[PDB]
Parts: sequence; C-alpha cells; structure tokens
Amino acid sequence: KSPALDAVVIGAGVTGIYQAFLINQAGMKVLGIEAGEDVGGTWYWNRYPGCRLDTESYAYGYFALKGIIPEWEWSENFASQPEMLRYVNRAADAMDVRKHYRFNTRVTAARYVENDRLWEVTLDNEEVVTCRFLISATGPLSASPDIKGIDSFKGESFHSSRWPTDAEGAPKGVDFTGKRVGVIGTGATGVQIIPIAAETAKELYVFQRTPNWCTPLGNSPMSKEKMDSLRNRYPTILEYVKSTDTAFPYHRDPRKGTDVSESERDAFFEELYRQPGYGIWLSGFRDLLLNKESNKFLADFVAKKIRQRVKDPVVAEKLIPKDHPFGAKRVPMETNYYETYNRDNVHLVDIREAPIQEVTPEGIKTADAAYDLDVIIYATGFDTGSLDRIDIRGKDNVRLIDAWAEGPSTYLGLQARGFPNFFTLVGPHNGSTFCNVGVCGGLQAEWVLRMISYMKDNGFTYSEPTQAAENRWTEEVYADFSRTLLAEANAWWVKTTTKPDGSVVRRTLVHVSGGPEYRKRCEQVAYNNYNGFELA
Amino acid sequence: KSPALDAVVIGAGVTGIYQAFLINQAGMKVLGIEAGEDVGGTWYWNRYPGCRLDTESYAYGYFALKGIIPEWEWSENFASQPEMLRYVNRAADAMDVRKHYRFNTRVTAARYVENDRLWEVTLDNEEVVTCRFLISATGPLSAPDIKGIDSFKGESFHSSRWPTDAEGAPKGVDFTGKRVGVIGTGATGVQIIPIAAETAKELYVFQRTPNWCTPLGNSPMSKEKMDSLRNRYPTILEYVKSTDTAFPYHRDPRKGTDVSESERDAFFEELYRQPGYGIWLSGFRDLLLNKESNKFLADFVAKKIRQRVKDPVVAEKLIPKDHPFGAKRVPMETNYYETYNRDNVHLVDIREAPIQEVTPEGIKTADAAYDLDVIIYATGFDTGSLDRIDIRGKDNVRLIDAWAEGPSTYLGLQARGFPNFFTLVGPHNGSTFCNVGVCGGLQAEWVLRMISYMKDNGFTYSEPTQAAENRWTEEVYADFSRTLLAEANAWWVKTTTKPDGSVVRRTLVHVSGGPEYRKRCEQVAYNNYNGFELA
Ligand SMILES: Cc1cc2nc3c(=O)[nH]c(=O)nc-3n(C[C@H](O)[C@H](O)[C@H](O)COP(=O)(O)OP(=O)(O)OC[C@H]3O[C@@H](n4cnc5c(N)ncnc54)[C@H](O)[C@@H]3O)c2cc1C
Ligand SMILES: Cc1cc2nc3c(=O)[nH]c(=O)nc-3n(C[C@H](O)[C@H](O)[C@H](O)COP(=O)(O)OP(=O)(O)OC[C@H]3O[C@@H](n4cnc5c(N)ncnc54)[C@H](O)[C@@H]3O)c2cc1C
Repeated sequence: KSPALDAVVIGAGVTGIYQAFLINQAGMKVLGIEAGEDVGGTWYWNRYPGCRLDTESYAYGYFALKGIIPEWEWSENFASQPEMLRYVNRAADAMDVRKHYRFNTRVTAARYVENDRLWEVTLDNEEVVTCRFLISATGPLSASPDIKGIDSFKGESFHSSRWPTDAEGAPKGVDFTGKRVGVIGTGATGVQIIPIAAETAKELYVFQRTPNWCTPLGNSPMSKEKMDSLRNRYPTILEYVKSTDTAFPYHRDPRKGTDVSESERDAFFEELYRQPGYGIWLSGFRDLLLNKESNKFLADFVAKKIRQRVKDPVVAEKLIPKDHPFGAKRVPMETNYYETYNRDNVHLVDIREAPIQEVTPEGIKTADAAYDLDVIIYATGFDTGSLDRIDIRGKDNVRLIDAWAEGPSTYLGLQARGFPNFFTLVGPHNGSTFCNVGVCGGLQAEWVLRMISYMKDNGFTYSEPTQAAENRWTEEVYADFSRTLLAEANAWWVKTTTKPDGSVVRRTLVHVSGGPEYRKRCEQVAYNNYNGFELA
Repeated sequence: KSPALDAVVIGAGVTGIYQAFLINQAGMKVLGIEAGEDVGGTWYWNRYPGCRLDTESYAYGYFALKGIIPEWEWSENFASQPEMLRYVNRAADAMDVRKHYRFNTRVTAARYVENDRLWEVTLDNEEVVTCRFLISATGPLSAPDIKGIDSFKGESFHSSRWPTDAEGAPKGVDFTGKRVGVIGTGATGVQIIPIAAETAKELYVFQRTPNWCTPLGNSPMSKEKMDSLRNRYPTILEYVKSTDTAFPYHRDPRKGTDVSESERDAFFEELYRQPGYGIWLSGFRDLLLNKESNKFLADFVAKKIRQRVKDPVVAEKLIPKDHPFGAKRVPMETNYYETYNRDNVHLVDIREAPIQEVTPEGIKTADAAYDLDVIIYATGFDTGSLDRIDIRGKDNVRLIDAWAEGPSTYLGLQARGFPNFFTLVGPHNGSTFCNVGVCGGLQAEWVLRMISYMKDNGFTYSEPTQAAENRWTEEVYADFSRTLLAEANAWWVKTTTKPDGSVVRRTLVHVSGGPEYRKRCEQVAYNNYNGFELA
C-alpha cells in the first residue's frame, strides 16, 4: 500500500511549523499534528510569571532573519512569553501553515510497517493516518517533585509547567497580597518567578536544596533606532549566528584564562557581567569548560558578585554553588533575583540540611520547622523526553524507549537504526541543550527537507542508518562530551551499561558538539549520497 | 568633494563581475573597468589548446549554484576554456552587468585623496574617475628571459596570448610536418604537450625540473547526470561552502601513518583512478603536516608514473625529488605521461644543459642544437596583478613599498595605509588552494555587506588599525609555518632583516581553511567591524 502523506510532522512549536512549511513549499503532502489549540509550542504552553528568552530576541527570531517576517519589530531585547507567542502567530500567518495542521489532536502511537515502508500514526487512540516519513518536533524539553503529601495541601498550588490561565491567556492568581507563599525550586523558572512573587507576597519562603549559577539578563526595551539598525544588519547577523558554536550571538575568547593576569581577568569579567545576555558565559576564555582552573577564575568572580548583591553573608553563601563548575548547565539569567533576598519578607530555606519531610494541609514540613502557607509554587526544572509519551514501534515491534534505554543511539542525531523514515528534530541528543533553537532547529529542518527531496527525486522510499554509521556517530558524540567539564559535573547525563557479554557501553544524553562542525558533517554525508544511510 | 561613484571594481573576471553585480543590485553606483574587450578574465585571456578546469564544472559554477543562471548545462565534467567563456558570458548577460563596465580600459594608477576620503582612479594615464571605495579584482595570478627570442624565424606561440581565429578558438594547433619545441611543463605545458604531440612531426619538451601531476579523468556530462546535479544544487552549495577548499572534497579523518601499507596503497589506487582532485583533497588529514605521510603518497604517484612511462630513464626525469606532493596546486593532466612513449617525443633536461639562446633555426642548449619550426613558451606563474598599477595611499606611499616585506593586511582584504580599498581574491587571502568560483563569490558578498553597513551608518572611511593588521598577518604566517609548505616553497615566505637587526617573516600565501577564515570575518563584521577604524 502507498501512504496518504509524504510526511507527518508532530508539533506546532517553532521547529514543527517551519518543517511543515518547507515540506508543503517543496510541493509534498504534509500533515501537522498539534495537541494544543494553536501554534507556539514553548510559547503557547508556558505562561508562568517572568517567562522570557535567554537568547537576544533578534537572534532567536530566525523567521525574521530568513525574511519570512522581515518587518517584525521586537519590543524588548529578551522577549517575554506573550511577545514570543505573537511572534510565532505572525510567522504562522505568513507561512500560511495552520491549514496543514490538525490542532487539539494527540499522536498516541506510531507504527512502522515494513512491507509498505510507511508509518501508521494513531491520533487520540482511534484514527490512523499513514505517511512515508514521520518527523518529530515534539519539543527538546519535558516537565521535570519527590515529596510526600503534595496532594494534601489545602491552599493554592501552582506548577510552572502548567500555570493556570484566564480568558485572555494571561496567568491566573499572580497577585499574592496577604498570602504566605512557598517556592520549591531555584532553577531557571524559579529564578524568574521568585522576584515577581516577592513584589506582592505577604511572606515568601524559598525552598532550595542546591543553588544554580545565575547571571544578570540585563533586559531593556528595544528602541526604534536599534530595531531598524538590527534589521539593516540581518544578513551579517544571520551569517554570524550560523557560524558560532551555539548559534547565540557570541563566540569564545581565543586566549586561555592563564594567558592573562588576575588583574586583566577581573576587569574582563566585570565588563562581561555588566553586559546584557550570555557574554559572561559564551564570550569567556576558550578553556572555560575544558579546564578546572580556568573555570574557577570565573566561578569565583561570580561568587564575589553574589556576595556583593546579597546583604546577609550567611544567605549569600547559601546561594553560591560549591559543588559544580560555572556553565555546566544552561545558565539561568535573572532580573533582580539575588536582591530579592534583601527583602524583609523573603526567607531562604535550605532543604539540603533540613529536607522536606512532607507537604501537609497547612503548608510544608521540614525536619527543622513547619511553614504555614497559603500558596506553594512548584518552580520545577527540566530534563525523560517528549517522545516517551508516544508508543513508537519500529521494525520487529521494537519500542524506541527500549532502543534508547542505554542512551540515545542515532546517526547524525536524526535517525535511529530500527526506525526507518523517522526524523527526530531538536532534542538533547542532537544539541538543543546549549543551542539557540530558533536557529539550530531551523537549519536542521532545512537539512531534513533536502534529504526528503533527494529521496523523492531518486524514487527512494526507505532510509535507515547502518549499524556502523550509528555506532561510530554515537561513540564520537560521547567522546566530544567526555573531553569537557560537563561529564564529571553532570553524572546523570551519561548512561553506562555493562552488557551480558561484558562490554561497557557509554552514551551521552546530551550532544554538545559545535553546530557548524555538526552541520559540516551532515553536508559531507548528504553530498556523498547519504553515506551511512541505507537508501532503497 | 564627493566621489562620483560608490565604487570602482577593477577587472571583469568571475570575481569582478560578481562584485559589480552585487553592488549595483544593492542600489549603489558602481563602475567596472576591464583591460580586455569583454568579460571572462582567465577564461577570456587564456586561449591555448587544452586549457581546462581543475575543479568539477558544477562546483566551480557558483553562478549556476546561486540561481543566477540555474538552467546552465555543463557539457563535460571539467569544462574547456571555450565552454567556461560561454558560462561567464551567459552569467554576465543574466546579471546585465556589462552596461556598468568600461572595456578596453586599463587602470594605470589609483591615488587616495586624504582630504576627501575617495580614490582618484587614472585610466590609460588620461581620464580620472572618483569613487568612495576601490575594489581590486585584478586576478590571483599575474602574466621568459632567454637571449634571442625575437631572432627565431619559425612560429612562436606564447600560452598567455595564444592567437585566435574569428570564432575565437586557438589558431595554428595543427603541427603536421613541423618540429615543435615546448618550453615548460607547469599547468599550461602539461595541457598543451599531449595535444601538440597528436600532430607534431617531432616534439621536444624543454623541462628544468618536473612538477607532480595527476590524471584529471575528464569525460562528457550526460543529460541524466546534469539534471541530477541541478536537483541537488542546494546540497552541493552547502557542501562546497563547508569544505576547506570549496572543492567538493574533504580529507580522510585518519593520519597516513595510522593506516597499513596495503590499505594505503589500495586507498591511493582507487583515488588515483577517480576523476578530479580526490587523490589530493580526499587524502589523509596529515598529507601537508607530516613528511612520512606525504612521502607515502609521493612514492605512490611515482610508482604510477613509472607504470605509465615505458622508458625508466625518461620516467625518472618526470618524477620530482625536490618537493613533497601537493605543496603547489597540482596540475591535472589528460594522457600527459603517455606522450613520452611516442617515438617522436623527446624530453630535454635543461637543468642538465640550460638553454643558451633561441636562434633563427631553433634552440641552443649548453649541450646541443635543436632545429625547430615552432616554439611554444608554456609559461608559469611567479609578483602580483596589482604591481602593474601605481597605487598610492596616505602620505603618497606606494602599495609596492607597503608590501615590500610581504603582504600585510587585515582579514586579507584591506591594508593599513590604504583606506577604502579592498583586495579581492589573491594569494594573500586564500586563492592558491581554493575553488575560486566559490571562495571569490563568498568574499564579494562579505565586502558588499561591509559597504552596505557603511552606507547605512553614513561612514565614508575604513582602515585597519596597526594592531589588527599585525595580529592578523602574524597569525597567517603562524598557521602557514606549521605545514610542509614552509619548507617545500621557501619562496612563499619573505624573510626581511630590518635596519635595527630584527627579523620579519611574512607568508605570500594564506592557507587557512575557507570556513574558518569566513567565521573570523563574520566575528569582525558582527562586532561593528572591530579592527577597522570607521568614520
Ligand atoms: C521557559 C522556556 C524558555 C526558553 N528559552 C529559550 C531561549 O531563550 N533560547 C532558546 O534557544 N531556547 C529556549 N527554550 C527552549 C525551547 O524548547 C526552544 O526554544 C523552542 O521553543 C522549541 O521549539 P520546538 O518546536 O522544537 O518544540 P516545542 O516548542 O516544545 O513544541 C513542541 C510541540 O509538540 C507538541 N506535541 C508534543 N507531543 C505531541 C504529541 N504526542 N501529539 C501532538 N502534539 C505533540 C506540543 O504540544 C508542543 O506544542 C526555552 C524553553 C522554555 C521551556
Ligand atoms: C589556466 C587556468 C586554469 C584555472 N583553473 C581553475 C580551476 O579549475 N578552479 C579554480 O578555482 N581556479 C582556477 N584558476 C584560477 C583562476 O584565476 C580563477 O579561477 C578565476 O578565474 C580568477 O577570477 P578573477 O575574477 O579573480 O581574476 P581574473 O579571471 O584573472 O580576471 C582579472 C581581470 O582583471 C583585469 N585587470 C587586471 N589588471 C587590470 C588593470 N590594471 N586595469 C583594468 N583591468 C585589469 C584583467 O584583464 C582580468 O580580466 C585557473 C587559472 C588559470 C590561469
């Protein structure tokens, strides 16, 4: 049998809708599927107070850089969620892409049918569509707590992954006047929520096990003159972000930390720290993430600034990580976060030394005290992937989740052996963790378009990585990872298995190779007739 | 005073015409100047028999890849000069670029007017045109001192100016009944020699020392293949934009010394028989970094020459002993070695017996006299294309004097002393080992972006700072020094001892990978052209 569609794209975040647009544009039959009511992905689902980009708006706005909505005007240097959603909606208007999508629809299963070289996609556990190619754009991140009696709390509970919204689409109940509020989690979302909650809360208790390194965002409104000169510079901006390791508008200093004196370093860090955006991390010395000494130079500088900004030295010290290097995790940026602790009604609770024994009807119970609360905010982190919710079955009925149980195994981060004609766009296993996804995801969608077109042009109906290509690729991805500070720092990012026979397999959950070098490899493969893929 | 033009572009080869096209398309006023009649540059001036690409036609044809002439059809895998000239003509037609050019016109001088931030450009030592920006696209290569050349009574042919018929094809390529001498076995000689031998009564090749050459493996391009190529143009473009040379090849990730002798030989045998430059560009990653690895390949190619040339004494005179393989841009050949197997073809070693003079009757060497009906001077390449122009910067300094110790630039594009002046496509910015169809196109795009940024911001002055130029120029020498090229081509380095006794070394050749170099250029452009003072 022949499939009804050339492709199904799962997801209508920035990645999915661009893939669908490209495929329709090339004259092929695409159906998008989205669980929500409309486009946006991240920017549709996440509506908690202070939700905002870490990437310069202009750099994230690939659809404007690529001339799809070249006239777009950013109002802020780092756009809030509502502005981001307007951006994605405007892009979708211009792409005329909503008409290819079925919204309010979940893919629950997808099954490869060997004899027909197609995928059977089950929607909402009932209807089945068939496509030659299945393309996942289901999100590089998933909702992340492990404490008794959470459901027993009799006040208002808020979860940042599913913040309640009103009729407009704005967050519900962010006015905390008269309320004692407890926040669990000081990761990226916690450091955005904490300062805002503190504006109105009667009291605010922050339950922190271990701190993250955070740096100031430096956000400000975008003037008309800046926005115009940016747009005039788009051709250079595009070429620049295509050429940096992360696709952020930053590149590392060519010197090592020791190439300069303590005096120069301090002045260098001071200047970076006060500059809006990720410069402090991404413009740092070349060995920042390769050398413990070099990393300590910066980590000690950031500590110094945290002690400057927090008045109480006891509290200051609890906000400074002693257990991991700076820049081992996508660093959260913040707007007046550390200053929040200077408020009379803000209290830091160290739950490492006094762990939470249970959430109770009245609040939170640690080993050391009872906190009577009206509100608990679960400012919960991020990893388990977006694909696990789908029962994906490849050849011989193998489950993707079993295929990847000892860690992701792919060729080029895009296809897995066992699962022909299936592309996995934008995920930690192909570089989303440290990427400007706006740009990285766009370029990846373009590469997938070119492979599908090549197959169409050549009459190929089957693609699957060989065992050798997959194994070498995955080993090489791990080898890249292991040469950095991330490997010792993030233990859970490496799956180590000892096989029956006795071989030891090491795989990283997170691909950290530079984008340009990654894409150069992908073009080497594409030009040489998709070497490493069995095509038929 | 305000300049009449935003820019003057010197030259109508593929680089110049593209630059001029870009600037006019951006809505700026450009004037092109070209010494010749029409467009083509290389492909206009070089009309000798056997002239042909070393780069796969589809990969050189950036104008087809970029959608300027997307419908173009290559008739062979490595296009002959006549096909290339048609390519450039068709591109120029589609670009509507000839209307912006002065032809039959030679820039003789260019002077920077400091009070006015513009260039005065002198044409054929008479008319003066003014521009904000001067962009040289005068060619990555320029241009024999033998007593008595004018004394020969036979026919003399110079490869750089082969006479043409009315249809513009080489004249006098039938040597039936003629005794022919060819002086030189660089790129042009090895293209001319096998063709001359098809008809010559007798052929004498006057060779000082041999080059390394490899088989081109050229063949006609079928419609089927052309169409499949056109369909993958998006991929082909991305690939050539990401390889080190912009050729459609990338190095093997392994070091030569890491692969066994039997494997290596087999690897080399397959590449040797594959059309184009794979034997060099797809080779081991350390070919130009490790002497033992290079020697593996040089020994292999020598084994192939001994196989192809029947007489071992002649074969050995055709195998270089003085240099590593691939330390110069390697001439590719069509049946060149086999020419020497013919009974009427003779290799004359002029190292062993240098030429004394040309005489009315032929050539006299230290050893013998050769009676000839035809002499072909198949000349090679040194001096730069800019040397022919009297270029004066601030305080009336000559560019010749500013670059006397070697080229000194920022980003290979502008030189301190010479504001608003861009040098496109020359050995000092990567042309030697590049597919110039692509590298040059990309360079022109970068310069256009800089010029557009200046126009947007109202800047009328650009010049590299001393620190930027020095740092850049020193790095370029550093990368160069860590390759075999430093030992192999000693004349590619200028070593000056200054009056204070300090030693300055500059490379004449920039050898960084294209992608890396362009990344550096974008780092600069994004950061408001840091290292250029702009005003
Ligand atoms: C708060 C926050 C801030 C961020 N800030 C940045 C930033 O500044 N810079 C940056 O580069 N990245 C940032 N990101 C990362 C973000 O993931 C990417 O920028 C980008 O939004 C991901 O786009 P996407 O289309 O790949 O996936 P998503 O935006 O996650 O969209 C995936 C879509 O798939 C749908 N879906 C999933 N499964 C199914 C199914 N089974 N059936 C039907 N539909 C399904 C979901 O409903 C969702 O709409 C941020 C993420 C978060 C959460
Ligand atoms: C025989 C041969 C084969 C080659 N094969 C390849 C190949 O296969 N692949 C590859 O990448 N490269 C090859 N090259 C290199 C070649 O130089 C480039 O490919 C390319 O043609 C250079 O283009 P250009 O526009 O930069 O300069 P050119 O083509 O050299 O043109 C420069 C133009 O400037 C004009 N000019 C110079 N000075 C003045 C002046 N003062 N006033 C007015 N006009 C002036 C000249 O008349 C000329 O027309 C080859 C070169 C030669 C000689």
